[PDB]
Amino acid sequence: EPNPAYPLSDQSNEGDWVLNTEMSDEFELPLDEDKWLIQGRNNEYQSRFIGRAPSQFSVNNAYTESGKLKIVTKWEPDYDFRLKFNGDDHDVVNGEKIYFENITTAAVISKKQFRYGYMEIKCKSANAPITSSFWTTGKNTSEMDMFEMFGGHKTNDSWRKRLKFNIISWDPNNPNYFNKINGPVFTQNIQVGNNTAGDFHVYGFDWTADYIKVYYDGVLLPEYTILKSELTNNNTNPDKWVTDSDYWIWFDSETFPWLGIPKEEDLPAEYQIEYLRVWQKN
Ligand SMILES: O=S(=O)(O)O[C@@H]1[C@H](O[C@H]2O[C@@H]3CO[C@@H]([C@H]3O)[C@H]2O)[C@@H](O)[C@H](O[C@@H]2[C@@H]3OC[C@H]2O[C@H](O[C@@H]2[C@@H](O)[C@H](O[C@@H]4[C@@H]5OC[C@H]4O[C@H](O[C@@H]4[C@@H](O)[C@H](O)O[C@H](CO)[C@@H]4O)[C@@H]5O)O[C@H](CO)[C@@H]2OS(=O)(=O)O)[C@@H]3O)O[C@@H]1CO
Repeated sequence: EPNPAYPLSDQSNEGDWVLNTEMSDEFELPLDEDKWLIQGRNNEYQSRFIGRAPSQFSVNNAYTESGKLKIVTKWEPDYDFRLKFNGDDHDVVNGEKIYFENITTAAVISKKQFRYGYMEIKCKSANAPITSSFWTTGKNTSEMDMFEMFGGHKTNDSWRKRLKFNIISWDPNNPNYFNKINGPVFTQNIQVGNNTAGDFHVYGFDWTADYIKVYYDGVLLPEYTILKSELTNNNTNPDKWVTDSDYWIWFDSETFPWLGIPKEEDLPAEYQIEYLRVWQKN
């Protein structure tokens, strides 16, 4: 059996790793809401993000069970869907009003932040046309989407094995700012050999000032390594490196309406997180 004190990919502890306890959770107890924000709890919304239409985050769809954090996607047409903070009952996406209806998901966000570390999540994505995501934000700095999975994609088997990885700039001073370029600074489709919804797997993201590396079930996936020297072209384009920020960690599920929408028969579905281990260098 592997030693849980160290990253599955670094069992000899070459990294001299120490668990960051305020960012980590084995989810063996009821969810600690002094450690984790259930999005919407007491009307608190990280990033003022109530959900991606048609879905909305529900405080009842996040809880621990059987040793796992559960992010639950439900068909709940009678849910009391709220307005966005801007007053709208819809998102506007590619010219279309997409109304909030039918589906509730959840988002769980760390109440603490950290900068740099080995992030290891053991999880099974929701088996429906819904995302299961593991990501970060910092306040008007940037966002790393370690993965967006879509475990129950009905028509694209590649998506069933995909971790969509993104880096997004939230800094209006940055030429790669999301509301300037309307897209990520960097994106790649991490493809693993097994359906993300089929079983639990261990995903590792080693985040440093100079690189980000991806690990699957303890093994480096070198095809997906991100180097600061490459993204910035040897520091000639430094604004392309935006991940030197303190981050909150998010787990959530969302409808991506243009990718797919679940049927009632697909639901409920669960994005199950057996644990999150975040280590930092001693
Ligand atoms: O339009 S204005 O220029 O006027 O600006 C308005 C507003 O001004 C107005 O407010 C009043 C209404 O009219 C008057 C006012 O009476 C105007 O002055 C500004 O105040 C407002 O300012 C915001 C706040 O400070 C900057 C603004 O945005 C900040 O929040 C950011 C969040 O919007 C952003 O949220 C995203 C969101 O949840 C996390 C973010 O990503 C998520 O999507 C991800 C996706 O990117 C990824 O690929 O996949 C993920 C998983 O699937 C997920 O889908 C959601 O889209 O997060 C940012 C992080 O830095 C900021 O959040 S925060 O950390 O700073 O809290 C502040 O709310 O801006 C208005 C115009 O927007």
